Amino acid sequence: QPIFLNVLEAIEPGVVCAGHDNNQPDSFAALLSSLNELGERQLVHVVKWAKALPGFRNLHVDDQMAVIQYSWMGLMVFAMGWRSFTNVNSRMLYFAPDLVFNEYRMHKSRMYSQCVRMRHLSQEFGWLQITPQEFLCMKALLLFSIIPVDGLKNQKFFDELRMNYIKELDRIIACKRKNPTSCSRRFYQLTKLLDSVQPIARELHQFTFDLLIKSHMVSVDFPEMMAEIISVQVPKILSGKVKPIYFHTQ
Ligand SMILES: Cc1ccc(OCCn2c(SCCOc3ccccc3)nc3ccccc32)cc1
Ligand SMILES: C[C@]12CC[C@H]3[C@@H](CCC4=CC(=O)CC[C@@]43C)[C@@H]1CC[C@@H]2O
Repeated sequence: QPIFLNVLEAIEPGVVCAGHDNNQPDSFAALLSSLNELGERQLVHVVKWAKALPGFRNLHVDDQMAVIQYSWMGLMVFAMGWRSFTNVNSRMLYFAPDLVFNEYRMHKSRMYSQCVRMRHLSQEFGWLQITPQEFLCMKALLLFSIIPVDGLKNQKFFDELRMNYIKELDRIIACKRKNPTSCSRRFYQLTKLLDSVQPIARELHQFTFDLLIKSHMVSVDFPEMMAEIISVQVPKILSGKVKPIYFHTQ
């Protein structure tokens, strides 16, 4: 009996509703103000998920908040890619049961090319045959995939933590196979998939940052925590002070 997977599966967040009035015409301001609200709500869930992760309260308290606040985009995109694959066979974007994106909403949001990228990512889940155990490990692993170039308050704890999640992923892959190249292939595949979440998250950091700057001119609302994170933390990523941790060089 695997204690690590039990935990990952126990703490997985439920459904989060976007609060969207689907009875509105699909306007830009309204799709975007709703996505923002989805962001702010999902944040609360990510925090409590992250805090109930194995080894996590180990990290220094400020590092705990830092790594949540750099990594959120990556996490939410990956999950949403999954929700999309499990429900709507990847065909649309399952932001929340009350906020699914069709083509038309992908154009109206004005972030059409990002949505296409998110859709693709979503499809990889099918193409690779990602099991729910792989999904869960990879997603938790994503929490420790982006950090300040000049390290964290307790970087050693962090590096140990991350190493452990990597080895746990290797475990979920390997406790079921036989032939030799099989487990190499697969691990290569997942490290590549995990890597590819980063340029997408980066496109979306740019996007939302831009939006926030021009939100008064455009009637898009940003909730308190989303405002703050996007103006304090995202800029550290955009300017290159915080950076992802790739497995492979691009
Ligand atoms: C809530 C809780 C309880 C016990 C914990 O023990 C730490 C275990 N741990 C760790 S160790 C974190 C490294 O930092 C430390 C902290 C204290 C002493 C030595 C190293 N990495 C893990 C990866 C997967 C699963 C568990 C992992 C962590 C959180
Ligand atoms: C950041 C953002 C609001 C929050 C969105 C984000 C797109 C990706 C995303 C996926 C989710 O499943 C929840 C909300 C988030 C995190 C949106 C892109 C522009 C908008 O400002």
